[PDB]
Amino acid sequence: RNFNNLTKGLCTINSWHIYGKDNAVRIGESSDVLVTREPYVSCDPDECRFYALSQGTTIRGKHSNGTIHDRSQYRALISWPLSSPPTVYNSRVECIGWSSTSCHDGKSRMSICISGPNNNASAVVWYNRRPVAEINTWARNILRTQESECVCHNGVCPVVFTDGSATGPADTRIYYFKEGKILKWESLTGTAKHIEECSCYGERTGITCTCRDNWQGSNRPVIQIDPVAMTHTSQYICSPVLTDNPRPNDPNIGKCNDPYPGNNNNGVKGFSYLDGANTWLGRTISTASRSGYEMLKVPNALTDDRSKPIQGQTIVLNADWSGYSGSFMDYWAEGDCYRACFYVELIRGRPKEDKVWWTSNSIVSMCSSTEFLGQWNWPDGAKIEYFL
Amino acid sequence: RNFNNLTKGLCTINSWHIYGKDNAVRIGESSDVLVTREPYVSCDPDECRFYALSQGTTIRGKHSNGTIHDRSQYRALISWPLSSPPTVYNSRVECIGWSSTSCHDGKSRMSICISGPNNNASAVVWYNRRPVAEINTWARNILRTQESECVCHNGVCPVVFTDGSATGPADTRIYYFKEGKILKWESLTGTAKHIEECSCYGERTGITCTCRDNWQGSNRPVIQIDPVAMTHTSQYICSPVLTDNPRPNDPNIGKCNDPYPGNNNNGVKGFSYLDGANTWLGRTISTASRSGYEMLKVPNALTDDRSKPIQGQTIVLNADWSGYSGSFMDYWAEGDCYRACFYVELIRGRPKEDKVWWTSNSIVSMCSSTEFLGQWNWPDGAKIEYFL
Amino acid sequence: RNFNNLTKGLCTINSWHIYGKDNAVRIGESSDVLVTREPYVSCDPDECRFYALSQGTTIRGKHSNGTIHDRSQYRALISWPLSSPPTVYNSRVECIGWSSTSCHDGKSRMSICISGPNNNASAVVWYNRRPVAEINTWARNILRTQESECVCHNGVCPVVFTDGSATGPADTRIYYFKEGKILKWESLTGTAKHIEECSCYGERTGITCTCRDNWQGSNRPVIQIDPVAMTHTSQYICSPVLTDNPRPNDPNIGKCNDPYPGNNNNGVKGFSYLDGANTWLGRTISTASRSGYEMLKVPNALTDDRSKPIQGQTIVLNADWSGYSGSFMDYWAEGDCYRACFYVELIRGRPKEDKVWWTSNSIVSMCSSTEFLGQWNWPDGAKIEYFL
Amino acid sequence: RNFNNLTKGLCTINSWHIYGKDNAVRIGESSDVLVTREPYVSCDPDECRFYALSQGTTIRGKHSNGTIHDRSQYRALISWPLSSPPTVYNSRVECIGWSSTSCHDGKSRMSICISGPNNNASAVVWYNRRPVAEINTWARNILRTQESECVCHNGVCPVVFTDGSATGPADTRIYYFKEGKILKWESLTGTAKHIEECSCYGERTGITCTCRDNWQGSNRPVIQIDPVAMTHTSQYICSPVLTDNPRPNDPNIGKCNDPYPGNNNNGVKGFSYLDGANTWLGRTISTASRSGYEMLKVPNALTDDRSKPIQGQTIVLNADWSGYSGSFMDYWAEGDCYRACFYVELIRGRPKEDKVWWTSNSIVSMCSSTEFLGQWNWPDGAKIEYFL
Ligand SMILES: *[C@@H]1O[C@H](CO)[C@@H](O[C@@H]2O[C@H](CO)[C@@H](O[C@@H]3O[C@H](CO[C@H]4O[C@H](CO[C@H]5O[C@H](CO)[C@@H](O)[C@H](O)[C@@H]5O)[C@@H](O)[C@H](O[C@H]5O[C@H](CO)[C@@H](O)[C@H](O)[C@@H]5O)[C@@H]4O)[C@@H](O)[C@H](O[C@H]4O[C@H](CO)[C@@H](O)[C@H](O)[C@@H]4O[C@H]4O[C@H](CO)[C@@H](O)[C@H](O)[C@@H]4O[C@H]4O[C@H](CO)[C@@H](O)[C@H](O)[C@@H]4O)[C@@H]3O)[C@H](O)[C@H]2NC(C)=O)[C@H](O)[C@H]1NC(C)=O
Ligand SMILES: *[C@@H]1O[C@H](CO)[C@@H](O[C@@H]2O[C@H](CO)[C@@H](O[C@@H]3O[C@H](CO[C@H]4O[C@H](CO[C@H]5O[C@H](CO)[C@@H](O)[C@H](O)[C@@H]5O)[C@@H](O)[C@H](O[C@H]5O[C@H](CO)[C@@H](O)[C@H](O)[C@@H]5O)[C@@H]4O)[C@@H](O)[C@H](O[C@H]4O[C@H](CO)[C@@H](O)[C@H](O)[C@@H]4O[C@H]4O[C@H](CO)[C@@H](O)[C@H](O)[C@@H]4O[C@H]4O[C@H](CO)[C@@H](O)[C@H](O)[C@@H]4O)[C@@H]3O)[C@H](O)[C@H]2NC(C)=O)[C@H](O)[C@H]1NC(C)=O
Ligand SMILES: *[C@@H]1O[C@H](CO)[C@@H](O[C@@H]2O[C@H](CO)[C@@H](O[C@@H]3O[C@H](CO[C@H]4O[C@H](CO[C@H]5O[C@H](CO)[C@@H](O)[C@H](O)[C@@H]5O)[C@@H](O)[C@H](O[C@H]5O[C@H](CO)[C@@H](O)[C@H](O)[C@@H]5O)[C@@H]4O)[C@@H](O)[C@H](O[C@H]4O[C@H](CO)[C@@H](O)[C@H](O)[C@@H]4O[C@H]4O[C@H](CO)[C@@H](O)[C@H](O)[C@@H]4O[C@H]4O[C@H](CO)[C@@H](O)[C@H](O)[C@@H]4O)[C@@H]3O)[C@H](O)[C@H]2NC(C)=O)[C@H](O)[C@H]1NC(C)=O
Ligand SMILES: *[C@@H]1O[C@H](CO)[C@@H](O[C@@H]2O[C@H](CO)[C@@H](O[C@@H]3O[C@H](CO[C@H]4O[C@H](CO[C@H]5O[C@H](CO)[C@@H](O)[C@H](O)[C@@H]5O)[C@@H](O)[C@H](O[C@H]5O[C@H](CO)[C@@H](O)[C@H](O)[C@@H]5O)[C@@H]4O)[C@@H](O)[C@H](O[C@H]4O[C@H](CO)[C@@H](O)[C@H](O)[C@@H]4O[C@H]4O[C@H](CO)[C@@H](O)[C@H](O)[C@@H]4O[C@H]4O[C@H](CO)[C@@H](O)[C@H](O)[C@@H]4O)[C@@H]3O)[C@H](O)[C@H]2NC(C)=O)[C@H](O)[C@H]1NC(C)=O
Ligand SMILES: CC(=O)N[C@H]1[C@H]([C@H](O)[C@H](O)CO)OC(C(=O)O)=C[C@@H]1NC(=N)N
Ligand SMILES: CC(=O)N[C@H]1[C@H]([C@H](O)[C@H](O)CO)OC(C(=O)O)=C[C@@H]1NC(=N)N
Ligand SMILES: CC(=O)N[C@H]1[C@H]([C@H](O)[C@H](O)CO)OC(C(=O)O)=C[C@@H]1NC(=N)N
Ligand SMILES: [Ca+2]
Ligand SMILES: [Ca+2]
Ligand SMILES: [Ca+2]
Ligand SMILES: [Ca+2]
Repeated sequence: RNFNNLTKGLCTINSWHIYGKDNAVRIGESSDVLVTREPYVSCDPDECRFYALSQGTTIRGKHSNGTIHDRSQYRALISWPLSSPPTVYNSRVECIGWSSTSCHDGKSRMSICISGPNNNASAVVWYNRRPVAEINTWARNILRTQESECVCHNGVCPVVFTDGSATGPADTRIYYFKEGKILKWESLTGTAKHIEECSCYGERTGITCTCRDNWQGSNRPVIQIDPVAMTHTSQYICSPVLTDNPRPNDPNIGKCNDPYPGNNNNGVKGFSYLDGANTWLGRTISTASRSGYEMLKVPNALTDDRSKPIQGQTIVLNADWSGYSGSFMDYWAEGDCYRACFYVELIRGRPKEDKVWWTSNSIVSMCSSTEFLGQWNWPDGAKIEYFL
Repeated sequence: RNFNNLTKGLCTINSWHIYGKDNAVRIGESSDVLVTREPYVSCDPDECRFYALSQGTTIRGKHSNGTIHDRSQYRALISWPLSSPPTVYNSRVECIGWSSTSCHDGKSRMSICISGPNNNASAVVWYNRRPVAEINTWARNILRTQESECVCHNGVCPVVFTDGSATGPADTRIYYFKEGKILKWESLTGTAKHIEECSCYGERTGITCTCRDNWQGSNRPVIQIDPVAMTHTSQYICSPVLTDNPRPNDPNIGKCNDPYPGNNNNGVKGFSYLDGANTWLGRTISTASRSGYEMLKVPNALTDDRSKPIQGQTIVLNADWSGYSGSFMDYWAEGDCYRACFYVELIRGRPKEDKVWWTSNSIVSMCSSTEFLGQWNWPDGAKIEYFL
Repeated sequence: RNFNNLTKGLCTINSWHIYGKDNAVRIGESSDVLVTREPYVSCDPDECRFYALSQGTTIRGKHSNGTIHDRSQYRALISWPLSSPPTVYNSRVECIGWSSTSCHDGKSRMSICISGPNNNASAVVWYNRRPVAEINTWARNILRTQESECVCHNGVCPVVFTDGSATGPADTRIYYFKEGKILKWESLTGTAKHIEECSCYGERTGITCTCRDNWQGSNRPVIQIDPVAMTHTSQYICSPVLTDNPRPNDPNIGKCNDPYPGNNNNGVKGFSYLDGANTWLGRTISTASRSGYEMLKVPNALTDDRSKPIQGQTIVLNADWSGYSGSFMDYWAEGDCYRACFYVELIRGRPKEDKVWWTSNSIVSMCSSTEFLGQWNWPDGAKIEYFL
Repeated sequence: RNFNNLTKGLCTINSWHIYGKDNAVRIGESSDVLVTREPYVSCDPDECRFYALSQGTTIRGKHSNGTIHDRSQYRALISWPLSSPPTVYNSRVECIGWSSTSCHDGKSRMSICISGPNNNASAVVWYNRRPVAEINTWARNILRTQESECVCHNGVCPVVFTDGSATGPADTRIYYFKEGKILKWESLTGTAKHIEECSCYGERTGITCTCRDNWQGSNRPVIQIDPVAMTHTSQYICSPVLTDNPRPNDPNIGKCNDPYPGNNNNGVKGFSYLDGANTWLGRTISTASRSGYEMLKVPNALTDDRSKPIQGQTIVLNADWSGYSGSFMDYWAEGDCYRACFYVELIRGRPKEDKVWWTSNSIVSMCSSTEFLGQWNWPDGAKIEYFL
């Protein structure tokens, strides 16, 4: 086996087609399905799998009570076969913790989980299913990472971490791993003012990450990483099509180098594909809450502070709950280009649906098509009343 | 690995022997068995598996309520080991959608699922477990396909699609795929007047598909495909042994080039093996409803408008519910001929059994023997009262 | 891979050690464990597995009601990992039917299942997981076979079948298969007067089968098969240590060539290892019912009509229910001799425990040791009251 | 494949990081999780797995009643994927019995299970999943072994057994196996006065086992084994940091060659890593009961009868139940040193929590880091009240 190199451009995105959906909450009403949140998708050279943070209980289990909670000793990164639900019997534990990332370099998979109390957390880096390196908290305030897949080039896999405040300046680092070993780390540079939960993808130009500014911004910060030189820059998506949640209404002029103001101390993990005229942005439909999901074709969104949509696709109706979203691609697929993909976390339960005492999710996932395909909408599909 | 070529004739069919049966509804009374419908069987070079459209819920789950419904966002093509039931824990999702086909070409498997609203549906073509091609609706009226396996020759796998009315002229296309890529498509030609849910098999002569005329005909339309030239013809089974359901009583003269009249706007997926004196037709025993199933040896049924049975075998008693039926063969088995096989869907629940609120099925499957074997009958075997 | 040859003698049997136990009924009180009966054990070159006839329902499922029944359309031969219980999720279906045998020839496994009504049953012979040959009933009276593993030599695998009365002369045939194909069959010859449910093992001398005379005999008939010449002989175990159930008390003179009288029209599947001074016989402890199980060292039991035990080992206490027992060996193990093994079916439920409406079993299995090991006893271990 | 050789030293231990945790009791509240106790961890060259003694019932099953019991016919050594819980559907049975050890030699795994009544127990030694050797009780008083992994060097795998009193002098033997065959055994020599449940690890110096003196000592006995010469010595950990439970308070002078007095006829399985200045000891926090767990860096603990801690890490808070603990390492990991690892059994149910009628456990596991990582605590996490 050889390390994968990022040698192709993105395929032209003219629409999105259904890729996967697990209907986990529907099935878990009467099956041993693990409570999860913060899911993602990641491919190996021979298989693509769903990933998420388990809560160490099933949905019907009495221990599902209180699972709105973010960080406990009972969480772990698990993976399971594409479009199956995360069950007790089919889920593989990658590592123990409450914040994660994972990616395959072409030879083996690296998985990283962070665990610990708020003031003493640590990352353990696994490679080929063995622990290889460990990183202690540097700011003693909830060391945390991407919650979706990392990306590798010629064996080098960059990962973005943040340690420090969720509501002010924090200490973000970009780590460069190879075979789970730390090659290098560097402090965040550039104009992004707050960085959390980066969603990344790679192509011949380099690695692009779209992140969450949890402090002042409702535009999304972007980190662009050169995995060969092991350097990066940062800024914001310039477009006035704002893609954080909650967020103000779309103005006519965005901000390239500072947070767009209006909503403080909140946000959601999200993603984009920034590729000139082939640029597509994801966002919740609601500006107030994690509901609905849409894709919008916004040419040169990264660099054009006046850019507006020229095409779109609804993924989840505004009437339905969404949640986290992130990017992944099958780097090992056939063809001359990388097909852009994404997932949307469909959160059910608390805080929005409080007649149940749990919080979980299901997953829907799409990839791009060069066709102009008809659109459907993709709800979680569970009826909360059945759980009462 | 090499692409499979269709180089053999059919084995002589003198009776049918039991091949597989999953007892899914019996077991699902107290196990996490997925609600399904539209099942089939398909072989890989090293394994044969059951396939069906899941409804994204188990039978005992409260979400089984309403599963008479044909098209929802919670359906997916799943496969699972031969004669096991389709469980949450053993089912592999092939793709997402509510109409499907799947076949192995000798090297890898192609699976096709259609999803979307009635007026904006699309097919996604998967090959070696990756999405490769997409096809948008051309008539904006429930794009739909075979609901049983396709067949390949030297890497070319033809698939029959229909888009348009279920009760009048529609737009049927034959697509020719290789490694999931579209080589060619063509509009239906010949004398078949309405085409749905083709059941196909291959042999040295070419590929033969027996379909459902949902409009005016109670005889079955036939499409014969040359996978090398990538051309086809169509007509009806000439025999007065009528094999659609519901249907009129058998006359003494059938129709080769037009629907045999009596029942409009209905039908069921079915199959036949058309092989001169070795011809066998499948049909429900009832002329009114999906109950019972029998095989009838009808020499030259395809071409002889006077042909009647000379031998038969009851598969499912008239007193027991049947449903869809279709053809498959193990193209990778040893020997000098291809052994004809088929499955029968045994539908339980709605609309016929309305004391439960779900609709599901189990599977029975047979293959041919050159012996003259004794016959049994093969009911689903579940007692509906247990589910109340 | 090469066909296995029987080139070794039996290891010296000085005691029996625990080999496997699945505790299926205990676990099935609260897990999705399939109802079974007629279990056995059989080895592949790389794995040994448990086998049994499923009833197509779990124990806790309502369809377990009535499973005392021997022959239904919902039965199948299943296999599952050694000492695990037969669950819905881990059981592999080998073929469909209500009487079976199975064995590996060194290259692939042959499995045979019989299904059908009493007067029209048929065997389907599977090889490398594909149907290869079929055999129709020859006496139209419950065609039936071993219910434990067959044995192969240089690709030839003999199997004993019976068709006809359970209470008078019947038509027994020995079939010789290779790669699932029928090489030859022959009618029973020799002095055995009634043959059912043969338990077989192989060694350099040939294949030895210990069977059940259901008609007049309480001594066990023996068939000795030469798999090279494809011929056989038959007689009874000469020893007055009688090993059928029910049975008279042990006399001082047994019968070599005729049934030992006292109990008619009943019996149980059992086994022995006939090896001169290394001979061990299995039997229920009770003479009246299927309770208890013991092994007895009876030198030259096959040929000496005065032979009595000189050593023994209790396997299951008389106070505990037993059932069928049969032989198997790991022909692919290391060393200079074949280690004798056996299983005992531990039947729970009806007819002996009629407060439940089901009949199932668990399995215990032992292999021989050249040590003189201490003995324990091995009950099923389930408490019937828990199922009420 | 080649036999593994112990060619490296221990990595420098500066802290411990989370390795695995199965949350078995939490999940088993509503899933088919087997009741277990006496768990451990052991690695193959390509996978690391959890091990334990099943009780042949799930936790929610009615047969969980009475599982405080140590030795029954329904126990077996099972293994299952790292950090998954031991379920009916994912657990592999290694052998049948109520005391065990298991280890991989680089080519295949040896597993040993002891079963039988107190006065007639026997060990069966399995190699590459086949029974190879058997050992009868030599003192007729609960033949018993390590309850955690053994260690191999160049194919030789030493195992410590004890037969005889739990409250006075007993007969301890060290057996040396290769491919499951007995090379040699020897009686215990040295100054250890009572030996049970040895926890072992290997490195270039040889194999080191830390055991339980159940008779008079609250310091732990140590056996040091040379697997090449196949010889051993024994003594106690000299340190006044006492690590058995229950135990007296830590004095200022320990005992090298005799039991440290204060608590008789009790103990718990435990472990240590004895490596000069890199020495770390594990122990329960409570001196009275199996609650809490901590690691303490005690330089030269083995040889220095005045040695005290200079660093530590809490693993489980005193308020939470612990239990057995033992050592394992991934001998097949990359790098120049062996990374020390351990597990802690977290016992729930009886005798400490008697509102339920069962006894089970979950597992937490850690490995060493050369970093000085922040510490968390790792409770079982289940709420007993949910089981009422
Ligand atoms: C079968 O399936 C197919 C395939 O899916 C379906 O076809 C799809 O239909 C959907 C729904 O209509 C389309 O999505 C929308 O796309 C438009 C963009 O396209 C329009 O505008 C383009 C740009 O025009 C501008 O520039 C051109 C330069 O050439 C200039 O000519 C023009 O005058 C103007 O200056 C046009 O080019 C384009 O025309 C083309 O396409 C037409 C078909 O769409 C075709 O008919 C034409 O011939 C031509 O080919 C077209 O006019 C997006 O603007 C739109 O997204 C907005 O609206 C949705 C609600 O629907 C909202 O959720 C979005 O967020 C967004 O609107 C918000 O943001 C805006 C930007 O800031 C803001 O301006 C809005 O006020 C609004 O903001 C508010 O809401 C948000 C969200 O809550 C909030 O954050 C803000 O604060 C604020 O409150 C849709 O994405 C697909 O593109 C289309 N696909 C295809 C291939 O056709 C088909 O319908 C299905 N069939 C059936 C029967 O069902
Ligand atoms: C153990 O197992 C074995 C193996 O399974 C069992 O043996 C099987 O038994 C079954 C049941 O009887 C047989 O199935 C039937 O086969 C007949 C066809 O065979 C008969 O007719 C043949 C043709 O005769 C014609 O041509 C010849 C030319 O040579 C000429 O000589 C003759 O005079 C006539 O012109 C005969 O050749 C054949 O004889 C041979 O076989 C005999 C044994 O079967 C043997 O004894 C002979 O010696 C000789 O070897 C034999 O006479 C099918 O016709 C029949 O199917 C019809 O009937 C069933 C109901 O049973 C029905 O469901 C079918 O749909 C069908 O009838 C409908 O359609 C017809 C065609 O349109 C129509 O005419 C009917 O009126 C009827 O239509 C009505 O119902 C349908 C359905 O609801 C509806 O759609 C219509 O609208 C309308 O309302 C059976 O398939 C097996 O062939 C046979 N197998 C073997 C190997 O023997 C055995 O019984 C078991 N043992 C025990 C103890 O149980
Ligand atoms: C720790 O574990 C170890 C290992 O398991 C335990 O040791 C085992 O203990 C068991 C139980 O005692 C033994 O099983 C019994 O074996 C005897 C056979 O051995 C005895 O007889 C031998 C033959 O003697 C004859 O020939 C010799 C020729 O040399 C001659 O010298 C002698 O005088 C006589 O002519 C002796 O050689 C043998 O001695 C040797 O072994 C002794 C230890 O056993 C040792 O002390 C000596 O020094 C010497 O080394 C010994 O005396 C079997 O006969 C017996 O089986 C019968 O009894 C059981 C009930 O216990 C019954 O279930 C059996 O079916 C059978 O009896 C029925 O059938 C008979 C034959 O037809 C019939 O005659 C009986 O009347 C009876 O029939 C009735 O019941 C049946 C069944 O329901 C029914 O069908 C009939 O119709 C009728 O109603 C046991 O198998 C093991 O051999 C022994 N193993 C070892 C290695 O020692 C140890 O106990 C454990 N420790 C503790 C503390 O628990
Ligand atoms: C984020 O995470 C990090 C990483 O985990 C956290 O940092 C960790 O903090 C914990 C908790 O404090 C530490 O564990 C303790 O370690 C001490 C040992 O270190 C102390 O002592 C060292 C030795 O000093 C002696 O020798 C030196 C020679 O140089 C001499 O200079 C000195 O004067 C003295 O003679 C010191 O070297 C060491 O200093 C170093 O480290 C300091 C930080 O720890 C640092 O500040 C310094 O600058 C320097 O670098 C330090 O002073 C252990 O002693 C202790 O374990 C005892 O106490 C715990 C309870 O906390 C108890 O459970 C243990 O069993 C044990 O005490 C029992 O046994 C003793 C021995 O017999 C006995 O003497 C006691 O009385 C007691 O016995 C009683 O209880 C037991 C148990 O029930 C019973 O059996 C008996 O019978 C009896 O009843 C802890 O293990 C970590 O080492 C530390 N890790 C690191 C890397 O710093 C950090 O806190 C987290 N941050 C936040 C904000 O939460
Ligand atoms: C796409 C779709 O809904 N196909 C239908 C099919 C269809 O309604 C008729 O053929 C008419 O066109 O028949 C029905 C049927 O059971 O008769 C099952 C199919 N259900 C599913 N494939 N899911
Ligand atoms: C085909 C069949 O039904 N075989 C029977 C068998 C049989 O009744 C007797 O041997 C008499 O012929 O005995 C019974 C029995 O438990 O005694 C089990 C078998 N049950 C099953 N194999 N399913
Ligand atoms: C064979 C056996 O029963 N071993 C016991 C062990 C034993 O009782 C003591 O060490 C005294 O000898 O301690 C107990 C214990 O939890 O203290 C667990 C073990 N339970 C099991 N291994 N199953
Ligand atoms: Ca924000
Ligand atoms: Ca019709
Ligand atoms: Ca008898
Ligand atoms: Ca002690």
